Amino acid sequence: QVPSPSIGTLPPAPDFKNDINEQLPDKTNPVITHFSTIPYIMANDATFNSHQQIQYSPYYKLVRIQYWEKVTQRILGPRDDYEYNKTKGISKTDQVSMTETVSMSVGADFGFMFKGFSASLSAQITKELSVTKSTSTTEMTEETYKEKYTNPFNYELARAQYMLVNEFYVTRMDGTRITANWTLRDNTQTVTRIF
Amino acid sequence: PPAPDFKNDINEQLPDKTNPVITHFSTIPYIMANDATFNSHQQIQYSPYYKLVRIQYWEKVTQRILGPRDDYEYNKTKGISKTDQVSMTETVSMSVGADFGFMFKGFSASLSAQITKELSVTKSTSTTEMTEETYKEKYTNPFNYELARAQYMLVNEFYVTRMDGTRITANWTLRDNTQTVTRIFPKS
Repeated sequence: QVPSPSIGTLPPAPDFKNDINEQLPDKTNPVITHFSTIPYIMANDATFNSHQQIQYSPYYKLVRIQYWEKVTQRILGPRDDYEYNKTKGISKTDQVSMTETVSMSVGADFGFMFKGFSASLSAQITKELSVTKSTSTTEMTEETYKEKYTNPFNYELARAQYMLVNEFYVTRMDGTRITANWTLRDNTQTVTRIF
Repeated sequence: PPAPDFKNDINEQLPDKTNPVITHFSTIPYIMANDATFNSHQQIQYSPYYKLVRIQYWEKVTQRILGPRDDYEYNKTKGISKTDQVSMTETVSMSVGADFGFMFKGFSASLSAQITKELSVTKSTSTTEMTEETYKEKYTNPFNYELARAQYMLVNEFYVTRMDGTRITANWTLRDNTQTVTRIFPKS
């Protein structure tokens, strides 16, 4: 039988458990949250030609994984500040792969850009993945930047921030990966934990 | 292999990426290789060492035909993504320093001399890991005639391999933005 990805529920970001010193997990367990079936004419397959797609993979699966990445964690002394690295967006290789395999890319607004034949299925695919159609005219980059936090209180405070990470990948009808996982770090979706 | 060029046609579209070639590899012991589908016994019996493999390929940074004296701005990428930095540390205990040398973490520091020698890479002296950055770069046609210009970047990719050749990682892409070749279409 044609396989079906197991859909999961993304749990809430890790939190503090009555401890100031508890190290919080760096990543949380990846959970398949969505997928969407696409015709073979949209999936340029590096090891499959037109003919064998038609008889062996007339459809492909576009899968969405989600998990929480720990952006940073730190204890701060009364009223102390500090800086940390924070990464947003999707890598350059990952955007070239997505555009070359399924004719898609991520725009500067975290939406999706649909190119070629892929444009006919935009409404289906944005719905089934629960992502939105981009209105941007430039592609998202990956950017690692510095972010400062100042402890506002006059007591010691642990603080950890988590970001929502997406991973996307395409798959033959029988389930064989034809790609690596394309990573998109959504910095508009962070959870902050203090104790 | 040589970077693509114009020969005698101004309008030629040049390749987006050359075909990747394997240029180096270094042998590493099973113990610094986190293999997700092998236990310690299977590694020792079936892949007592792994191959860290270095690949190279030219990537067209940009191509453009400019009218007389025309300028333009284009994208350009340096470095290595956070995911790729994170995978390399989880698999082989290494990452890329800010000076494009390799940082050896954990057991890997034992063999830094062997790996950098075998891979033809350098050991980083940096205290900071390389990131990935996309920035704009400007170019202006110096001539009062039409000019086609293409710039190529030499990209490095690294991946790990069981003794028998089985791929156990994605490709880790490193773009050193100072290793470039710049071709112009009327050369003289």
